[PDB]
Amino acid sequence: KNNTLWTGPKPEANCIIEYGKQNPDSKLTLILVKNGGIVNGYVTLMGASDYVNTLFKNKNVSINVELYFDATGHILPDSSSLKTDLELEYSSARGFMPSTTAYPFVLPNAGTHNENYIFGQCYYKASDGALFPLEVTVMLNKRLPDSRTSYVMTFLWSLNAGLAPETTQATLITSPFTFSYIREDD
Amino acid sequence: NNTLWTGPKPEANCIIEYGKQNPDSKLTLILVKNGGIVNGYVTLMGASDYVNTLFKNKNVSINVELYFDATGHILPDSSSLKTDLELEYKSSARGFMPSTTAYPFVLPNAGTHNENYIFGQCYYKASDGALFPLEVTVMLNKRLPDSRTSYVMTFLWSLNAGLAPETTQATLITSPFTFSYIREDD
Amino acid sequence: NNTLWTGPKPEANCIIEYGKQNPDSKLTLILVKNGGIVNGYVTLMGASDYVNTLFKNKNVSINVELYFDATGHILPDSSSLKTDLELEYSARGFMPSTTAYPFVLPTHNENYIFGQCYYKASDGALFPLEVTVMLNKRLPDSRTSYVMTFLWSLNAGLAPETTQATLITSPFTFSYIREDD
Repeated sequence: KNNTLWTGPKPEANCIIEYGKQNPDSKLTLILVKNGGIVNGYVTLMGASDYVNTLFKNKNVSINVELYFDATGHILPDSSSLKTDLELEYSSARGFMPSTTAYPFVLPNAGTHNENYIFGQCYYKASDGALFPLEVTVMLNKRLPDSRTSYVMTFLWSLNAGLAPETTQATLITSPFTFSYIREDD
Repeated sequence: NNTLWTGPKPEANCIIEYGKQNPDSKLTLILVKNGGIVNGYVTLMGASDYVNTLFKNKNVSINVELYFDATGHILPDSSSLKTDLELEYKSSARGFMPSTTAYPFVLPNAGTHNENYIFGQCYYKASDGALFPLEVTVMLNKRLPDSRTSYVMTFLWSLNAGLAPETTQATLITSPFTFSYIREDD
Repeated sequence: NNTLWTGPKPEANCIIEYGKQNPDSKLTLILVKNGGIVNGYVTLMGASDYVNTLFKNKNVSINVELYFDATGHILPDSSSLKTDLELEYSARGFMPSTTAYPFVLPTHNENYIFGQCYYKASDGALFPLEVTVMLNKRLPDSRTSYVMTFLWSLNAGLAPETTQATLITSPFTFSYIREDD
């Protein structure tokens, strides 16, 4: 009913984690479901390169995904980590965007606006079965990368362990992280 | 229509400080009907020097109490929240209330009464950028405060840290907490 | 209609103690169809001395396995839940996607949701319970078309309880990609 905006359930490599790299090195599953005045979100990232799939050979690691949308809620693929636009399940996608009233854009470097953040946790299950917490930070709007952009949504997964989940290459998977935010008018 | 809320960016509407006379904080609360459950979203922002200095202590508790009449309208005299919720689609808000079958009222006896509680976690980001977990307790119904009340929803954010997050005044903001509960019939 | 569930306050309908003949617990499971996903809500309540004494130990693992047929109905012989879910109205559309979460023959960890809920002990102490949800992945038989398993784990320095007390897992919410209607 128009109510789902997503990457599909099992997307091909569509996302770039590694700075400078020219083609997707990861698979971002992102699902945004419109429900009343909020969006319910579901996001998981799967590695698809040796670089991404060896990140957890280190104890401290940060993975950033930046999504920038235009005025009609379509991805700007050049600047975004995600290189393919989201699609509706069943035209404008403005109504899935984060509210600029609840999560306003602010003056670039003036004060602090922690009103624009969602924090949470998901996990990485290592090849030996050990489960490591990943701290999740979602930033909504707040700040523009350029003057072409109308909406912002960034994800940061952060691991800080006494130990490195891995000593070898292993398929990176962030366990599903769910979240909700106040959506813009349709 | 299927959303009952305070709006996305409410003016000070909630009293934290005991004895205080007018709102000292901004409560954002959004309740969305989703089949037989409600999906909830809640965050609290400080709007007074008292609230905005609580995090100078390492152990803090913040209580918000909401009491609703038989048609799911706030009772402002007894509730922490002094302005009623409104529907996005401008009748009864009964269908948004926590089920008295799932979350019963019981005799005022000491006890854990676990069935009436939802536990979870949200966060406070301090001025220095440090992230503090806040333990969240949601109580549904369980204890009637008087003969005027038909539904109860209370929130507690607890901080118990080894170090206080702040040494100075800073805008208190609870990162968004989401939860779901079984709702009453419309 | 858009809700598939046990109901809000079910009678004993679930078996936790392996080999036991009848329900020893009350599983509340609520699955709401929301666009391309299901939003789930699950809590377990003990209803036997065995279940209600588990938390006298520091290490506790509670497992529930749900096996569904092709039209999304519980297989009670093999499932921990002995009564089928009901619509508030085929429930295939409520089932976990075999595209997102495929069955496989034996590393494959995309089939897991991890999280936390809690147990409040009689003395008021709050204990976190580590939650693992597994979707499909392992096919036990030919009668089964979808799998949904829950594991609640406590590993504590100390035991929530010295005596019998009603086991209640605080509500755990989760979301997964659903199969086509």
